[PDB]
Amino acid sequence: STGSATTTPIDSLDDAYITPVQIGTPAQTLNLDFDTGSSDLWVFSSETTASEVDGQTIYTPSKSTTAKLLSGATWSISYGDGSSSSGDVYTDTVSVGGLTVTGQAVESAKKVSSSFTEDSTIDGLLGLAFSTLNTVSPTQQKTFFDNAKASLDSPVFTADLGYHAPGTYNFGFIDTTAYTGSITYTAVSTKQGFWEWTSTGYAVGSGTFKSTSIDGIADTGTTLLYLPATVVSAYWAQVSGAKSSSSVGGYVFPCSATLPSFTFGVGSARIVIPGDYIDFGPISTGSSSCFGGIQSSAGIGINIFGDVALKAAFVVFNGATTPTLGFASK
Repeated sequence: STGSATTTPIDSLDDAYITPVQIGTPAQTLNLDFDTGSSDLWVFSSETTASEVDGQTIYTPSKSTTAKLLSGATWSISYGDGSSSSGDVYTDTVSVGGLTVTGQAVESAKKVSSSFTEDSTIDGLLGLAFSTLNTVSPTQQKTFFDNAKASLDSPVFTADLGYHAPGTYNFGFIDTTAYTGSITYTAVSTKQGFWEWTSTGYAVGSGTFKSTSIDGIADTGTTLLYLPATVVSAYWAQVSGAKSSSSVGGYVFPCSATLPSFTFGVGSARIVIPGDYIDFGPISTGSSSCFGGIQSSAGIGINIFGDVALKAAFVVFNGATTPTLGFASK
């Protein structure tokens, strides 16, 4: 089997991407944030505290003939950005782009933090990291991909995120028309439960490539590119007037700037992030200070190849017995 679903930016900045997901019988379609940095499929629901719902579409398990309470199971998750959610668990039928999993754990939120409430466009998350990170207790549950894997034509999914435009998540096949050149594969460590890999270096604009190992995670659920302070300083030093602002919470730059590109290495291959992908616009409405899309990972504890990086590539998440990651230009 295979599946193919379009993923759409939630706003004009590509802050996140939503993908429609069919849950239950008859189908209830919710727009979920596919997150390769976590491993829970959770949704706004009829059980979510009413004051914490503001415009989201909810899953109502009592209206699904295939929903079953997973008795005694609870979940609770905290994300790197400080947001969180928790609740109980149902199993139900879940389909993405024509690919169906029966008995998928659907984690129903009883509580969500303010960031989730305030984002009316995201109805929940669909985790695509390794199932070892799943938070369901006392019986850990499998991700949608893990459940689907054996049925897939090939044990892979691909992320093809757009810049200010829709893109695609495919399951079970590699669309050879969706990228240019060849795909370069690189080793993955699953030791922390992430799609963790080592970039071979970077360049800023038309500058020389610096060969240096940068360990980090491929994370579709993180907006920006978070890299070591040395690398980030080298980038922003090429933008007149750019500075790190503790009050704003990272590097800012004059909105009048033309940003240089940023290149990262994948083995001997190179992925180029155009300068425009690094512009996250005014820090507040009307401001001439703009927020940068490359930020320091210092104090996160891990480097994160978030959407800024991933949307410059066609990315293969290869879930074979020994997982690997592939990157191609597009």
